[PDB]
This record gives sequence, structure tokens and C-alpha cells, in this order.
Amino acid sequence: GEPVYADAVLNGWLTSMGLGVEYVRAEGNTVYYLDDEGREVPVLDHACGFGSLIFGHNHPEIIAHAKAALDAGTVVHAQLSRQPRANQISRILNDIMRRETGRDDRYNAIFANSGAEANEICMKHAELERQERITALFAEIDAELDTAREALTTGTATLDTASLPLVDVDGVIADIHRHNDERRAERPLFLTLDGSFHGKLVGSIQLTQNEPWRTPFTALSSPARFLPADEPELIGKIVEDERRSVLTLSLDKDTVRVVERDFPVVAAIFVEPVRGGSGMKTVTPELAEELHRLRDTLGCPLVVDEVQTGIGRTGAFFGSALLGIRGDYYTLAKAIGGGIVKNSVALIRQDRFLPAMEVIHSSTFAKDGLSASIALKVLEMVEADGGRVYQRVRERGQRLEAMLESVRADHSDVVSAVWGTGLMLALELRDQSNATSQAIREKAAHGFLGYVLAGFLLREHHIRVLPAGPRSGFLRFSPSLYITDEEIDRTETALRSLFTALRDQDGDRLVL
Amino acid sequence: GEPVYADAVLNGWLTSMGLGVEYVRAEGNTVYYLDDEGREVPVLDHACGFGSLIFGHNHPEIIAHAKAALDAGTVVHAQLSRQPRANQISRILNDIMRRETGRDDRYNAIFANSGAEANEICMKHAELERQERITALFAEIDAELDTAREALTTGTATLDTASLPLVDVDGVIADIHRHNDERRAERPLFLTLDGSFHGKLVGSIQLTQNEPWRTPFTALSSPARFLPADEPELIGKIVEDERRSVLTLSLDKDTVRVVERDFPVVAAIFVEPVRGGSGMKTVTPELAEELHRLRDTLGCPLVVDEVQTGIGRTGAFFGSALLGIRGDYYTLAKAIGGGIVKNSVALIRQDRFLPAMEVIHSSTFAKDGLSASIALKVLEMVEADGGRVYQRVRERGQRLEAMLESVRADHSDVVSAVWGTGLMLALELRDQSNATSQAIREKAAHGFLGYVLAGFLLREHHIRVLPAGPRSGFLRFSPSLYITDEEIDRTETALRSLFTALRDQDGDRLVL
Ligand SMILES: *Cc1c(COP(=O)(O)O)cnc(C)c1O
Ligand SMILES: *Cc1c(COP(=O)(O)O)cnc(C)c1O
Repeated sequence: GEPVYADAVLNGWLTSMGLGVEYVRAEGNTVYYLDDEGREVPVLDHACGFGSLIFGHNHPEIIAHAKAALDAGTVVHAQLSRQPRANQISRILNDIMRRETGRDDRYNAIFANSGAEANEICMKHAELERQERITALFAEIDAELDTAREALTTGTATLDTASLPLVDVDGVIADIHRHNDERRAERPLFLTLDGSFHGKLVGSIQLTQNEPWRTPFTALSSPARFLPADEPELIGKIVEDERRSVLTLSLDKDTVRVVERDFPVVAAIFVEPVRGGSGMKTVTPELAEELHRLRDTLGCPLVVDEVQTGIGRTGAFFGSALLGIRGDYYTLAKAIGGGIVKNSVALIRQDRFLPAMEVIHSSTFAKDGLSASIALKVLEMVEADGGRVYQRVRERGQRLEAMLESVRADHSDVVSAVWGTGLMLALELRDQSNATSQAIREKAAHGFLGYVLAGFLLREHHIRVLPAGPRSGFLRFSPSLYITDEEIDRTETALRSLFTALRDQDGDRLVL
Repeated sequence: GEPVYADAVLNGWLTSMGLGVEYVRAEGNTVYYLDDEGREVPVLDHACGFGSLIFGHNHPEIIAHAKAALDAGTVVHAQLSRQPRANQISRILNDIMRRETGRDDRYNAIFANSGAEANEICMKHAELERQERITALFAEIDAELDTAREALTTGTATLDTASLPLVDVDGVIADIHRHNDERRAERPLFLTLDGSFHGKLVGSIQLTQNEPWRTPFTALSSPARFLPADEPELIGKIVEDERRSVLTLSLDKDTVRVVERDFPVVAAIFVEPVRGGSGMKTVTPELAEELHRLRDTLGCPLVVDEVQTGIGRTGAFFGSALLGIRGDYYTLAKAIGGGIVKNSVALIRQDRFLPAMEVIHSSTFAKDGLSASIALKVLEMVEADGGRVYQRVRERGQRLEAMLESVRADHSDVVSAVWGTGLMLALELRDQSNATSQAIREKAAHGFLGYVLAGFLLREHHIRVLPAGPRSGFLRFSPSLYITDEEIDRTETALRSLFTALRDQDGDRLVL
């Protein structure tokens, strides 16, 4: 009952899962904790800041570059002054996307401090586009109302009264202006996929499906409709139910009718090339083509969230380029801080980019000189030696995927699938809510199965894995590109061991 | 004509204000740019990352500590593992607030990556509290409906029909359940002060008054009511107009009546101890007492935004402690990164803290090992030598305030006031929209006066000032506590020069 100032419930829960350890040092693919005698125990990290560490913990090149930047007196805080490095970083990302998509498209960069902040820059810029469309629409409706009023008062035309159910000249116009104003003030909608993860701030949390994380906060901010990635013939009808009308007067020279016109409700569509909250499921070509159709049909941007899939994780710089997702806006974060600093970027296509965004959006820490310098170092490293780092991610990915398939094949009773691509992989666990072992069943019923199994891997095999998915029903594997053959072999041994214990329903060995 | 990838409009506008310079190096209170011949030109920084640099640029202690943390292989990415430093930081801030307020209150800490993110943790936790109040209220109303239904059906009591304007037993109950459900789904409200600045993300932007920054994004997220800080007898009535009711059945033994009960609409009240977007105006005792009354009356938390006013800027660690603002939640950011990294914290009083927040809120970069280590260094520095650093801020603040008053006294034709406290000060500029000089008048009409004057200070006196307030009608002075007497004298000379040119309406010298 001693005073506690942070993390009491978090630490309590981690301890009961078998994950209550303090990591005191990290290098490459290894984190170290202290045993009861104070000796360092090496642990293989498969979590790696949820994919932040493409080059591992504390990479010597990144550490050396950061120390040189600090010793040179880099200007970290230079707000409202010329910062050329931002333009230099945007140019590199622009060149990389042209190379990988073969499209000669140009993107403006706005920097931020987290993946959530970068996704919220996109939500905001998407809402600027929607307000432009609304102004244009309402300007036309005024002109259509003036013309109709002209025709009805002068006498040239008669008002059809079969149309009045949708709401007498001046009264009908005021009634249309009221209807349209109510509509204009309504919150927009965002479209996402089922299992989507786009961050946990007031705006972005509405775009994250995981129900315990989101549903408490529903009232704060614009909702998302979660489109079923699996059943995509249902997406058409879900979006069609979200159609909303404004009213105007249509003159067909001699007759005037009240009619509905489309109102732009949807601000943006968001998509992850590889779906973190769905267990690392890659977007299929069929789902990509449906997202393209919705973007072309609604005229709102398609925002590609590469916060996790970017900076080479999938075996290309851009996961979207590898899977043929043709986005309007793109976001990057995790790996761009080199595993030491915090940085993110929204890339917005220049033919849609509203220059007001460059001066009405800002942040104290955004575009700081230190994360800028380190971003340029990370881009230099991932681009080095004629694209060999992408080739190495692809080869390491194949090796790790092959091992995971070989484990699934012999353990199909407890593993349902292997998902993801490059070095962003996961095993799907079969439901254990009917397990013979009461301890396993109880944990699976509370959605803690994945964490319990992660605990086993830590204490028995010195391997750090974290679960994914809304019931911790997936085990994530997202190590650095320096993961060795020996470390993949040790992971295979650890998994065969874990899935043999789970098969044998050994609750005493798995659950504390 | 050439390809540009970021900042074309930002740089264009900075160049035309006379602020188009690249800072290449920074130490203490000085940033350096290169002249045409490639020599470093020293510039005195009064902006200092908008108050981030209480210890100046690249403080050797902070640089040395950051390099040691990188050389020791600090675990930056240790998500879902024991990170004791979070608890250790919260303990220090907890002790500091007890010392400065004399209250023996305890606070839980949630870390984030920016001031906006910390303010959004508070908005989210405030919405958890409101949902708890709503559940309790709706649980009572069910019990009140059951009891009334019992009394009306059994026969013991009669339903009064003078009360039905607010909507047979079953019908009246269904009509109350409909009314109450509509109300329950309505968006909450936040209360802020006029001129409030609380960040620029989807949620926090609604809490920031500056109209060009906010009004484009109105539709996205729950609105704020901006309370007039100046006219506080009007606040009572503005908040009273926001009262909303749910309905229930009140049994007074023989008689059952439909009655209104209070619905919790307001999620939180936010306040800055020193109001950045109002031109560094301190909260008066009268305004503090009104915020206290609203918090006690509505039962929502009072959130104190110390993102700018904290870590000693005002001459205490907490600005709220100095001005007697008794908050439920507190936020810190700018100076806690030591001018090199990005970190923020929400302190939520433990008797209000809902433990679900510890496991349903998270962020990839939050609570990273590197910013944690540097937070502990910054707290060690500001607390050192029995509170001498607070004494030094107070005496440097007095010296700088006295100089600014001495300039106002001789230049009252162009300067209306000195605002703020400690080392967070500003000059208010008199309106120049009627200036004889057409160049000055034109800039003042566009709200760019402060930027133009800042340009003068840079090119003619090598002094970096940035404006504040919604029409750049204030000049900010927020240097490090190492600002020398000689640097204050050079600033006085520069300001006398600027305000003499402004008096003389010398548009050719002031505007390019
Ligand atoms: C981690 C993550 C985010 C949010 O990034 P933060 O830095 O945690 O705000 C957004 N999208 C995806 C796909 C992520 O994995
Ligand atoms: C700067 C500031 C913020 C926003 O902090 P960021 O780090 O820019 O998101 C919020 N509140 C106040 C009072 C500030 O000065």
C-alpha cells in the first residue's frame, strides 16, 4: 500500500501476464533485463517498438549521427525561420515514391511528432477540401434559387407542388436555406477498414476499431464507418446508406421543382497497406480496387497510413507501392526517428494541397532540427548501396515467413494462419475459449491469451513477442533486418515448445 | 518555377515579413545565421522555442546527459514492459506541487509526445468521468421509473398531467427513454477562456480561439465556449444557457410527476495560468475564483494547461501555484524536453483517476527511455540548490519587465501595455490600422504588424522576436534565465529604435 504515481494498474497487469520485466539496455535485436543476482539476461526483441526499429535498437550509425548533431549545436527550435532540411526530406520521399510507383506525382510535406498527429494533419486537410466542395455547391444552389425565384415571380414559370413533400415562393426558399444550414453544420464521416488502427487521440481514436479503446470517446469527434475488408460487396451499400442531400429549385423552363442534390458527407477514406489491428493482413487487390472506386466516386482523398508499413518494412519503402494502393495522402512515422527521436510526416499531393495549411497548421516540436538531421540519416541508410537494404528486408522476411509457415504446418491445431509481408508478420492463434485447461480458457475469455503465451516465450526462451488484434489473438514478428539465422532457429524452437505446451493444455506451465 | 516539396508559402511569407533567414547553429540565448561571405552572425533569441528553452539552446548539461544516455544503450522502445522512470518523474512533480500549493494531493502521470497530445489525454479522461456520471444518473432514473411504474400500476399513486408538456404509463416512459437517449448521444462541450491556446490537433483545435486556425475545422469535433476573461459577470449566464435536462418520474407518495434533472454536458474547463494567445495576460484572482465556482458547480474537472507556463518560466515550477489556480488535471510539455527531445505529461488527481485509462490509452513514442532520462535531468536542474533557479527566473524576469516598462513609459504612443510574469512577458502594440504610412497600415490591416516589426529587429539589431496574439498585436519576450544585463540593454536600444521609427511612420525603413 505504498504511494504510486504512475503505471500501478499497467504494471500489475503486465506482472500477471508474465511480462513484468524492466529492460535496462538494448542493442541491435537484443534487450537486456537483470536477473535476481543482477546479471544481464539477453532477450531477442520481435516487437521492436511495434516496427519502429528496422535498423534495431541504438544503431551505432544513428547514435554517432545524433551525437555529432548535438555537438554541432544543431538548431532544434527555429520556429518561423527557414528550415531547408524539411524540403530536402520531402524531395527524397518524393523521388522514392516516383521510383516505386512509376508515377510522376509531387507531394507537399507537413511534419509532426507522432503517427496520430500525421493522420490528424490528413483529417484536417481532408476537411479543408470538403469545405471547398461545400462552398462551390452552396454558391451554385444560391444561383439556382435566384434563377427559379426570377422565373416564379416574373411569371415565366409555375412551381410544381408534388415536390413540396421535400419541405409559397419566399417560404419554400427560407425552408431550403434552413435544411441546407443544418446539413452544412453536421459532422463529416471517415471511412476505414474493420480492424483499422490510425492512432488514439480525440480525432484519430474514432478511426481505430478496437472497441474498449474507442467506444468510451464516441461523443467527442466525427465517427468512422468500418468497412468489412472481407465482404467487400457490402461496402457499396454501407456507403450508399450514408448519402445525404441538400435541397435546391430546378427550373425546366416553365416548371420549377424542389429536388435533392448530393452533399459531401465523407471527409476521407483511410487504409493501412498491412492492417496492424487485423493481425498484419495485407490489403488484397480486390479491396484496393474498391477503395479506388470509393475515392473516384465520393471525390474525397484516400489517405494511406504507412506509420507502421513504411521505411522498408514490407520490402519496399512504401507498402502502398508494393500492393498497388494509389493514395492521395500518405503518412509516415515509426522508423523515421531512427529508434531514438520522434518525427512524422503527411505527404499531400500538390494538385490537391491547399496552401492555407502551411500557415494555419503548426506545432512547437514539429520540424525540429534534431529529428530532421536523423530523418536524413535514416533515409541515407535505407537507400544505400543501390537498394540492397530493401533486398535484405525481402530475404530476411522470406526466411522468417518460411520458419513461421513450417511451425503452422506442424501446429495447425493451435495456429490458423501466417499473415503480413516483408518483416511485418504474425501468427493467428485458434480460439482457446473452450480449452480443457481452466487457466488457459479463463485468460482466452478475457482476451489475454496472446499476452500469456508472450509471457511463456519470455521466461522459458528469453524471446520478447507482443500480441496484436482485438482479443490478443495474433503474435507479432517485426524484428530488425539484422535478425540472424541463429535467432530465427531459436524462435522456431521457442514456438514449437509453446505450441506443444498449448496442444497439451498445460495451464500450470503457461499461466501464473 | 523549380520543384518545391515543402514550405514554399511559409518561406514566401517569412521573406516578405523580413524573417527569411536560416539559423545554422545555436548556443545559450544566441542563434547564428551566415552572412553573404559565410561568417556566423549572432542573433539574440527572445522566442526560444515559444518558451521551450528556459536553460537556452543546447545547454551543455542537457547535451552531455543526452550523449551519456545514448552511449549507455538506453532502451528507447520498451513498450508493455516495466519503465520505473515514469513513476519517478511523476513522484518529483507530485512533491513539487505539494511544496508550491501546500496541498497533499496525489497525481497519476500519463506521458505523450506534444502539448496537444497531453491536453487530449485530459479531454479523453474528462470524457471518461462524464460517462461515469451519465451511467450513475441513468441508473437512478431507471430505479425512479420502476418505482413510479410500481405506484401507478399497483394503484397507490396517480400520474399528474400538468407535467405531460415535458413529453398513459408505458407511452410516457418510452417517450422519456427516447428524450434521454437523444441527450445521451449529444456531443459534450468544453469551456475555455477567450484567446485560449490549447493546441491544433482535431480535438484540441476546437479549444484554440484564433479564428483562422480553428473555424475551417468546426464540424470535426466537440466545440468550446470561449468565456470572456475580462467581463466575468457574463460567464455565469453563458454557462447557464448551456444547461440541458434529462426526464424522469418523481413519486411524492400519492402523486407521480414528469420532472427535469441536470444532464452533464460540460466535459472539462481548460485554463492557461498565463494566456499565450491573449498576449501573455495572467489569470486574475477574480477569474480564478469564477473557474473554481464552475468546477464545483458542474462537477467536471478544471484542466490547467502549463505546457508554456511550467518548468519555472513564471518564477515557480507551476504557474497555477503562483496564481492560486486549483486544478484537477495539469499538463506540461515545452521545457521538459530540455530543448532537444519531445515529451509531455498529463497529471490527473488520483481520487478522480479511472484506472481503465492506464490500459486503454497508449502511443508508440510515449514514455520512451530517452525523453524519460532527459525529463529527470531537467527536473534535477530546475530544483537544484534549494530553489535558486526559481529565484534567478524571478530576478531576470524583474530586470526584463522593468526594461519593457521603461520602454513603454517613453513610447506610450505605440505601446499600450506590458503583460505576463517571470520570463514570460509581452508588449501590446497600439492598433496601426489608421497609420499615415500606407505600407504600415496595409500590413496592420492584414494582421502582420508584429511580424514586420520583428523583421526590423532582426535586420537592424540582430534580435529574434516573434509576435503573439490573434492579429500579431503583441511582441513576445521569453528568453532563457541566462539572459545577461548587456543583452537586456541591447534589447532596450533595439526597441527604442523600433518604436521611434514607428512613431515617425517610417514605412520605407519598417516594411520591405
Ligand atoms: C502506431 C500506429 C499509429 C499511431 O502512431 P503513434 O506514433 O503511436 O501516434 C497509427 N497508425 C498505425 C498503423 C500505427 O501502427
Ligand atoms: C504550445 C502550446 C500548446 C501546444 O503544444 P504543442 O507541443 O505545440 O502541441 C498548448 N498549450 C499552450 C499553452 C501552448 O503554449
